[PDB]
Amino acid sequence: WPSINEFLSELAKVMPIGDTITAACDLISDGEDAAASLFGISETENDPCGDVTVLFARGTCDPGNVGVLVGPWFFDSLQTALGSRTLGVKGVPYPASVQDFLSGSVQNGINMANQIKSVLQSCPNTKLVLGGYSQGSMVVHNAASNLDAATMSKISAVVLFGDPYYGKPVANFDAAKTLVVCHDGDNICQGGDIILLPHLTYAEDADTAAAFVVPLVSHH
Ligand SMILES: CCCCCCCCO[C@@H]1O[C@H](CO)[C@@H](O)[C@H](O)[C@H]1O
Ligand SMILES: CCCCCCCCO[C@@H]1O[C@H](CO)[C@@H](O)[C@H](O)[C@H]1O
Ligand SMILES: *[P@](=O)(CCCCCCCCCCC)OCCCC
Repeated sequence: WPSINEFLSELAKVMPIGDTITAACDLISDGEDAAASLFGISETENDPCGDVTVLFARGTCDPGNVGVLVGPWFFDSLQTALGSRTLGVKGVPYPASVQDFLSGSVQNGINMANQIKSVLQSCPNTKLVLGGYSQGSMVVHNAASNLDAATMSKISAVVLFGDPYYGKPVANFDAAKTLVVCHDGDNICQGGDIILLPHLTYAEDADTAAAFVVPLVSHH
């Protein structure tokens, strides 16, 4: 799929599929946003740092800055597992566009790396956790690739749901502190572009992901 995506990305610049792709993604986002408001799901998080802080990059066409499919469930399970310890959630403000997914979301990785540095500088005592879903997992991988190992050593944990780069470790970071959740039959995890039902069910792994994070957010 890398050369397929490289070619498809060039086609997104031929004034055709460009607008067609964007509108379809915008419609999907609005539909997801309508479902969020109906069930009281918060699709936007911009909390100040807590005892634990999660910086989460949502999936393609996910509404707000955390989406509806994965992020909210993970934050709820994490806060439950943390008990009285406060969780601050910050969504990664990026377009989450099909075009950026096809091109590798390089620019978004640069921005997220700077956001990580900014959070570490502002809240040096917080236990910082990175999270991503689908394109957001790509953004997290790119962010890690843009940071030095000394900065990445300040990250307590990384949780990637439906990682398009499944098989590749998070750069400049201890893999023991990473949890990659990739379902069997998820074509996105196979480096593909096909969205299938196993890619949409990561909310079911929210408790497992929270359980992984808790021992990593210390201590002591
Ligand atoms: C239960 C079976 C229906 C699952 C429908 C999932 C909706 C996502 O739809 C998918 O979007 C992809 C976007 O890259 C396209 O490439 C796929 O062709 C399309 O099936
Ligand atoms: C079409 C969109 C797919 C929605 C299905 C999401 C899967 C629901 O998964 C649910 O997640 C919860 C964790 O947050 C768990 O408490 C439930 O046991 C689990 O079944
Ligand atoms: P990722 O960035 C996740 C994309 C999820 C799309 C959601 C489809 C809408 C279904 C709503 C269910 C009610 O995927 C990478 C490929 C992007 C092209």
